[PDB]
Amino acid sequence: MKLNISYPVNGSQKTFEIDDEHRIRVFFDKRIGQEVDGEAVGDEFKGYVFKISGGNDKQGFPMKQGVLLPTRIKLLLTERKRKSVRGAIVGPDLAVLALVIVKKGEQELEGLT
RNA sequence: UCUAGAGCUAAAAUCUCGACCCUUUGGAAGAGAUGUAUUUAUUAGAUCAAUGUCUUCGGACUCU
Repeated sequence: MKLNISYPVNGSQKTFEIDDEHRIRVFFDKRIGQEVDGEAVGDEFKGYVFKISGGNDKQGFPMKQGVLLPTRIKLLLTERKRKSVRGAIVGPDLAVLALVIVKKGEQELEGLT
């Protein structure tokens, strides 16, 4: 999946296509708000600290903050209707995984920092 | 007309009382007294004048 990475200290943001399953496996069953080191994910991510922020799945249904259940469910959403809601928890059926940098480590990213 | 995360833009015045002073347009010291809505309970929401009448011509009487 893709990592929509933003760096708000400079304000810039950039997506990275990640196809290797060893890289994505660190993010599995992790939740929005949790602190994630991508140094296991990648050697260029050495010392980085990431927080999961949001994203979508392969059908557009977003992860909503702290609902539960990493499958998809249907909720009474805001004069209130019902739509389908993909859960808060990262699974392999995510098309993307948007996150945010918390602590910076050693190496640099040209289009990001 | 689906969505994600990021950085921005106390004082008041009026009411009554008036010590008084002053004769004219009269004028005043100080003595006090007063929230709006809402809610329940409590509170308020016999007489006088004569023209009647009597009289002793001074006045008395409210029976009509």
